[PDB]
Amino acid sequence: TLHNIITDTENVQGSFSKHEFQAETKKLLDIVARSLYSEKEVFIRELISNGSDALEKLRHRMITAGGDAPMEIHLQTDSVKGTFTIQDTGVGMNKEDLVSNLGTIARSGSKAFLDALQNQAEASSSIIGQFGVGFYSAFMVADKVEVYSQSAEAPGYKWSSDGSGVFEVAEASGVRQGTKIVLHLKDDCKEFSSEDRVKEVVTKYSNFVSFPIFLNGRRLNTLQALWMMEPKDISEWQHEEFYRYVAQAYDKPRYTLHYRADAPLNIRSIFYVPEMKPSMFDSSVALYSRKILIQTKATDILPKWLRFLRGVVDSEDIPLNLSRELLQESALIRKLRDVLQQRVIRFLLDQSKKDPEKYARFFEDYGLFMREGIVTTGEQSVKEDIAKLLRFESSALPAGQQTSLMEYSSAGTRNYYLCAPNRHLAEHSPYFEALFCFEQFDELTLLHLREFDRKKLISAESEQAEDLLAWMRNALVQRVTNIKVTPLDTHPAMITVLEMGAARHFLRTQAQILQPTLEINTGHDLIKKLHALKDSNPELAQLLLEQIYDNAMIAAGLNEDPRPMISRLNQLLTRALEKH
Amino acid sequence: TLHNIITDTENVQGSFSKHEFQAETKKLLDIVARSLYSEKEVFIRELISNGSDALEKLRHRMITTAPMEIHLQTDSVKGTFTIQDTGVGMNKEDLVSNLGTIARSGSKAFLDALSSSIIGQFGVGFYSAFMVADKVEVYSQSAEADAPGYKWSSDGSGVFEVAEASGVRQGTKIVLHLKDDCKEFSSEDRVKEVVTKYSNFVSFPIFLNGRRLNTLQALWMMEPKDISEWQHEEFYRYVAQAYDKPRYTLHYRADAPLNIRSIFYVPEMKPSMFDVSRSVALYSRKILIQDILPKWLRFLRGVVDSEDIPLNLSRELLQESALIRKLRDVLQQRVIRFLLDQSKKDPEKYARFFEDYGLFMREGIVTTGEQSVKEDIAKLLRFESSALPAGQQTSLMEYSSRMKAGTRNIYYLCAPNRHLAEHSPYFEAMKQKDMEVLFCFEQFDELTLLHLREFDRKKLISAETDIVVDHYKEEKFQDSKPASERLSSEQAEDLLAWMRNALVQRVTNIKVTPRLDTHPAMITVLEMGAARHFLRTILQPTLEINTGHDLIKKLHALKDSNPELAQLLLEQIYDNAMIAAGLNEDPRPMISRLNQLLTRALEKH
Ligand SMILES: Nc1ncnc2c1ncn2[C@@H]1O[C@H](COP(=O)(O)OP(=O)(O)NP(=O)(O)O)[C@@H](O)[C@H]1O
Ligand SMILES: Nc1ncnc2c1ncn2[C@@H]1O[C@H](COP(=O)(O)OP(=O)(O)NP(=O)(O)O)[C@@H](O)[C@H]1O
Ligand SMILES: [Ca+2]
Ligand SMILES: [Ca+2]
Repeated sequence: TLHNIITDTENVQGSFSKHEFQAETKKLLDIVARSLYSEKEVFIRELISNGSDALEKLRHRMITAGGDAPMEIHLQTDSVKGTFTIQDTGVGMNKEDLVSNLGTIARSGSKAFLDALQNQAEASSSIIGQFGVGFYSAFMVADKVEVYSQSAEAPGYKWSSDGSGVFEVAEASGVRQGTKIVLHLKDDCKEFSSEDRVKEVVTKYSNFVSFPIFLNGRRLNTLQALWMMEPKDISEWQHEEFYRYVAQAYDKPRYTLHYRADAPLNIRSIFYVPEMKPSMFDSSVALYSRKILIQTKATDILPKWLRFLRGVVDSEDIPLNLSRELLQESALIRKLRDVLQQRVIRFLLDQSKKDPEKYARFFEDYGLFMREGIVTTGEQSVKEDIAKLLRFESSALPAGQQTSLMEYSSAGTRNYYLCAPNRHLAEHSPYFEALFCFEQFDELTLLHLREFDRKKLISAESEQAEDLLAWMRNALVQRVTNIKVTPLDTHPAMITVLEMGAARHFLRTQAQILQPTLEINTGHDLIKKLHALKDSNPELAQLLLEQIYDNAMIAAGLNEDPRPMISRLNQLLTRALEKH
Repeated sequence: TLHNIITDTENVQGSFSKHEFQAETKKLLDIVARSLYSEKEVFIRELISNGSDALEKLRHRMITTAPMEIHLQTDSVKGTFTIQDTGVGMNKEDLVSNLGTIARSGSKAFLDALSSSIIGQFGVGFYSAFMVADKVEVYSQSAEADAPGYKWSSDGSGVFEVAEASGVRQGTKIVLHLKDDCKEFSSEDRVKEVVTKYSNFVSFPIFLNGRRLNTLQALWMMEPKDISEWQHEEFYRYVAQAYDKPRYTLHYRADAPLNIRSIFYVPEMKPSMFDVSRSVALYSRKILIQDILPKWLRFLRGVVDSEDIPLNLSRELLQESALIRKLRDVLQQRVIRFLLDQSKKDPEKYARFFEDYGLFMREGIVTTGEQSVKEDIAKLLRFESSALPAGQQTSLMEYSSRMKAGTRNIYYLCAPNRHLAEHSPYFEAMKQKDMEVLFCFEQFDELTLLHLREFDRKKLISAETDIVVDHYKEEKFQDSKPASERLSSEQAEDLLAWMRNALVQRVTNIKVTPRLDTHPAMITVLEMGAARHFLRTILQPTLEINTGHDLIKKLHALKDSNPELAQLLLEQIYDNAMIAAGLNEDPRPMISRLNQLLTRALEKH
């Protein structure tokens, strides 16, 4: 059935013809100035980053060949003339620099600058540009672009282009040291002559730019990149502020993890666990690089189960996509994710020690995420790492108290859980008579776990009544699957269930078959009464039977909402109080 | 107050010079190889699209015959990936011009207007081969003139050599000498994965290593009336990656505000409760792109194509998020209409759908800002009614249209089931009015109606709420029982006084109500729904008693004859009333109090 036409049949005949690749410049502009980014607004991000680079370069040159203005990014909107303007007080550009850097696509003076630095210099980690195309994103939104630039040298210039394959350059007077870029906005892009709009964009992408940013004379970016500062020299109130900002929330972080590492990768990061539990009516961690936003929802840096974390991750040597809203597929990113997952797990274990009470609450609220982690990830090594966070009750421990899976195993022991709705049902299991996982998805969780600690874990799964016994089976027909006697004290009866699967598959139903078994205490003065009132008062006996049964179901946690019984109970009480 | 440096002070001195834009060619090639596509694998998509273009160009010119296929071959030994197409090929000046020049697209200049089949556009996809390859060889036969075959060759150095060659078949063959880095693309299973993912709907047949791949019809682009039930079942299973079938299918086409070609399926399966806690493919020109639906419509599976969405150069991003919000709103409106239509066509089937997917409506209502969208979604909700018989579902619309002209509100009552609603103490009270009352039985119905607030400018008010408001109006309500069967005002006063002492710190108020019949008492709270919700993490509760009720009269009698029993009874009545109110905490602690009440009451029996 095979059909392949591919065959080694070709032979070159003759020689020569060496050619150089070329570039259709006019179309390449158009690509850059249109087809690169998801949203037009990104041109602000690009021009501010460029201005930041011009300031960073000035700062760096003055370390050594020191000189004397303030280092600032200024924005101005003109809604009437329909312009947007940005000015920096940076190194500026001479004529040669404008023709070269602005007039050549893919040429990056800032990349050249970066390559020539001592790799330890502070400018090494803060210069943003590398691709040599960002500036052309202005033509995304503008028919005319004007650049006024004064070098920090021994003549000011104006660079001008409509974005159609040509530009002009003339000498300019009255040009302040640095660079002024004026965009004559297109009709459909006039929203960028709106102050509120430009403000939105600056704070979205450029809020943590090193240098101060002014819009129409007013400072904006008062927030500092906490993730780049020394952990122990940050306050509790600053995290509170920063968390809220980056999480877009209004509560506190209940956990803060400030993780810096130069080690497997450059990592400057902060992670928060919200104080508030998430629920039925609901951002993630954001990815930055050199203080500039890449993704508000970082996709490939953390596992999926860790998405309950808010915060920030910034690497400076992470390979960026040309759009600067994506990462390139890389072994570094698959490692960073492995590193962050292990670091966050170690952090949460440390918290289960520092404050086991507090961790308990955190596992109530977010423990569903670990459970998901175990069921999803393929790596068996990792499944047992996440399983270190799980908490349950034990057969041997008391109620309301939990333990980790790593609580030893006590001699030969080489494998012991019963997933049940609640305590009372578990302690009365047939298969318990040989761990207590009361939470939902606990079964499915350990069923995917399969092993922990190389160890194992498998689903541990007088005669005066008789008439009464036989009578109740005639009243509660197809409600229970059996009725028996029991030696119970304060309770007239109790409800026990055999298969724990049958109890789950029943609470999800909002008769229902689960083969429930009702055990009766013939030492109770209610059962004693029931026996008598059987023949003495059949209609009162019926009411009292259904109550005792209902009561036992409630006490077993198999009747959470007793609304159905209230009318009938009221009737039993009046009948029962007829006497008094 | 202000600090602004920008001033209109720059003036041009003297003449200027004109310049042309230039390009750093080697660095642009670097960018395409290393920084343009976020995933290496899409070099396969780009080469296949390029080959598909060469075939459409041949077909077009073949309206002046030959076979028209795409061949992939993977040499694991030699570390080689090959693609051959039988299309229009290219001559020497075509090789030199189109392959040698970045951002040059033959498949663009070609567009003599009439097709919508051509994919090429940007002029860079071919160079995506250098993501994964040290060396690329191209063999191309122009198939036009007395034109020779040619071999184009490049190591990715910014240089390429061209010689004329023999035994070059009609079309183009591209050989990638893969990098040790990416030898996965000489794996047949791996290369198949990539074709299935991006190029599964390509027009022409694609063979991998001699086996024809199971490419599909792009169903969403076709005439809705020509697609059989069974064709939808198959496509559903493909796009959802499912093993069941659709219960609803919406094939939606529009040119109107936006170009839309889409298919939406609602699975026959109930959504997994685990998957809800933890959806639709987006295409252009038969090639896959990667929210578009509102989050509450994430239960839909299916596909969306729109020619108005512009692609980015990487072909993985969309380019006007105002366009997407517009598209999202249009689809949401259409899906709502569609489901309303299905409610009318088959109400029985829609009950099943509502029962299995209702939670998504409720979510969408609770999480929307815009009231109009809340009310749009709320059209999908179904309830029972005090007007209609048991079992019969209704909507807010049918409630609205039943409303007498003067009536200003929509009354509801939330209970577990019909029987409890019908015999609810809160409904007994509403029955004294002649207003219709909606009956809502799902867990989060009340929460949904609190967030909904109003519908068609009519306020949503619970029975329980409206019962409290009627206190601060004229009672006006007369007891169901005559004065003969009730406690005298003097015995009632005495009983309240005693009850106030026995429940001191548990109730704000105790008072009699004439608005009950069957029940001894009830708990009222103005904001009952809100209270009920908050309890799903004391109050200011009011207990209202029925002095015609036998249990209450007996309570009044017991407080003097058997005070301990009287207090025990009162505790259970208040407990009972809190349960009926849906305000009870753990009911288990009471079971002990109840058993010791029951024994002591049944003690003279
Ligand atoms: N405001 C400015 N002041 C001084 N020089 C500038 C300014 N803006 C741009 N330049 C120079 O022009 C070059 C080209 O900028 P651009 O074309 O945006 O590429 P890039 O910003 O360097 N890299 P990217 O932003 O990643 O595309 C920069 O590298 C600078 O050397
Ligand atoms: N297999 C082929 N057969 C014939 N012509 C081809 C083939 N592959 C490429 N070409 C020609 O070379 C041109 C350049 O291709 P390429 O550089 O990939 O740009 P593109 O395919 O037009 N657009 P995109 O894929 O969106 O970058 C195409 O537009 C065709 O004219
Ligand atoms: Ca440039
Ligand atoms: Ca090209």
